[PDB]
This record gives sequence, structure tokens and C-alpha cells, in this order.
Amino acid sequence: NTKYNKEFLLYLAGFVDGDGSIIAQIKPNQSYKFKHQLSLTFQVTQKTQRRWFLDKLVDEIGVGYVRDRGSVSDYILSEIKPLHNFLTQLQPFLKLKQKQANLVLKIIEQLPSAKESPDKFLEVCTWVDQIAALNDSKTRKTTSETVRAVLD
Amino acid sequence: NTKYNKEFLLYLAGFVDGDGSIIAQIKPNQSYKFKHQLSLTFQVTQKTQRRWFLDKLVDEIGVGYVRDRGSVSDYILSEIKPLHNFLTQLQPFLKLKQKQANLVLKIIEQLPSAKESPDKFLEVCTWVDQIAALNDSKTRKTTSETVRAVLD
DNA sequence: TCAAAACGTCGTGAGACAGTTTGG
DNA sequence: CCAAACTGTCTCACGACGTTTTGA
Ligand SMILES: [Ca+2]
Ligand SMILES: [Ca+2]
Repeated sequence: NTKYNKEFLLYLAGFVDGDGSIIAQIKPNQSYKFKHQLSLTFQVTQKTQRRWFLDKLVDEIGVGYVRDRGSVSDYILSEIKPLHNFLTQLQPFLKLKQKQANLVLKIIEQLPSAKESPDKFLEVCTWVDQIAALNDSKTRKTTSETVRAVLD
Repeated sequence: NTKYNKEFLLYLAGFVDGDGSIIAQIKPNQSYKFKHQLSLTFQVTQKTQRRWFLDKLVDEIGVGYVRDRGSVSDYILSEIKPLHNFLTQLQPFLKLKQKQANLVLKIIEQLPSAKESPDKFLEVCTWVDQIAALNDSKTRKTTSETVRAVLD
């Protein structure tokens, strides 16, 4: 359970507030009990020419990976528990995305208990609706209401 | 000469590397002796619904202003003296824009003598070139070479 | 003759999703 | 069934300039 140097977390929070994204999604998938997956992602996007900077992030955060999508690349951290640790430490230094971080950080602490009740799952899904409304969301399709319809 | 809190600078350096810009321009303007103005800008852009964040920067930096351009707003700092003080302190924490910051600092220092020798003015425009080269420059028109064709 | 502000827009470089597959 | 990875794309929200005017 890695501890990060404060000055790193201060800079990083500023960069995240700039080019970063804290993301929650409900993914339709028949193989799941409620026919949806709950997906959490922390990401930083950057021009591939500066991919080196994302690579440095992998090294410094000690987990996650970088992916290519042409002219641009992304640092991706989706593993639920390294994510909890990282976001716990980053959260108090964020300013634009501190609300997203804390929703995520609590959606995490209720996953063990949101696959039991279909109603609990609907509750958690509404929190991801919240994260999406805090972000500059423009192409969102699957929400906690395409879900509620399905749970019927 | 205000001395800025280091935690603030660390966060700001991350945010600058993210959504900020360090700009130097050679502006054709016939009322100047060498037919161009040397202009320097530090800026941070953010969509207007987030203007409060830019307003805070005005207060915390103690100088500069926010302008609106529709859906988006920019914190703007162009005054040469505050810019020098400010960049001197920010620069050590920058990771993507450090080179640009140092070149702006160099330009500022040479500006006085730059207005006296055409050759020295050219040197400076050369440094303007390096800055544009370091940024994601895509609409640039006036270059240190446009200046030579006029120093003639 | 200047520093600085004002006014304006091109071309992405991000952000924030989607859908689908892997593998335990 | 589930976490996580893999693969793709919509629509800006930025970045990084330009030209013109103000007021000393
Ligand atoms: Ca941003
Ligand atoms: Ca950026």
C-alpha cells in the first residue's frame, strides 16, 4: 500500500485538475447478475509526443498503464484497490475534481454491497449519474435509468 | 515583489502544465521603431462555468485579470514585472513548460537592451522562435525571419 | 514609441464516454 | 459472474496564436 511524497501529490493534483479525468460508467453486459458492469477509471490524457510524461506517471504511481489511440495517449488506472489508495491521497489537494474523487471513493466502498440488492445497485448507479453531471459529459448513453428499466 | 506559497506554486505548476500556456509573440505594428512589438503572455484557460477558479488565481497571484471569449475564459498575465517575479518562482516546479518559462525570463531581462540594437532585438526574436517551437504551435505567422526582412 | 489591454479564431489535444473481449 | 483490459469515438475545452486600439 504505497505512500506518495506530498510535493508529487500537489503537482499531480494540479495536472489532474487540468488534463485528467475521473470517470464512472455503467456498462451493459449480459454476463453480469444485474446485466451491467460498474467501471471506475482515473485517467490522464496527453499528446503521444509527450507519452514520456505518462510513462513517468506509471513509474511514479507504481501501478496503471499507458495506452495509445493515435495522436494522443492515456495513463489508465482502473484496478479498484490501487485506485482507492491513490485517490485517497490525491483527493485533499484537488480543486476541480474533488467531488468526483469522493463519489468514486465511496462507490468503491459499497461495491461489495451493491451486487446483493438490485435496489442497492440502482442506488450506486445514481452516484455515477452524479459524477457524470460534475464532469463535462456529452456522449453518455447508459445511465441508472436505462438500468432501472432493465431491472424491471 | 510578492513571495508565493510553495504548496500553491506546486499545485499551480501542475495546472499550468495542463490547461495553461506560456506565449511569446512578435506583433507587426507600424508605430514601433523595429515595426513590431514583443509581447509576452502567461495564461490559463477554462470554460466559463468554471470562471470562479480563474478569479481565485487573480486574488492568489495578486495581479492579472480574467477575460471572456464566449464559452471559455482565460486568466491573463502580461505585465512584464509581475510576470518576471511570478515565473521565477513557478519555473522550478514546471515539467512540460519549464523551458518556455526560462526563455520568457531571458527575454524579459534582455528587453531593455533589445530595443536599442537591431541585432539584439533579433537575438530576442530568435528566443521567441524557440518558445513557439516548444509549444503546440499551429497558427503562427510572424517569426524572427519576418523581422529580418524588415530590418532591411 | 511604447506596455498593455482589447478583440477574435484556427486546429487540435484533450476529457469522457462507448462497446467488446479476456481470463480467473 | 466478476475485475480488468482492450479497442473506438463524440464533441468540445483548450492552447496558442492573430490583429487592432488604448493611453501613457
Ligand atoms: Ca482542462
Ligand atoms: Ca494540456
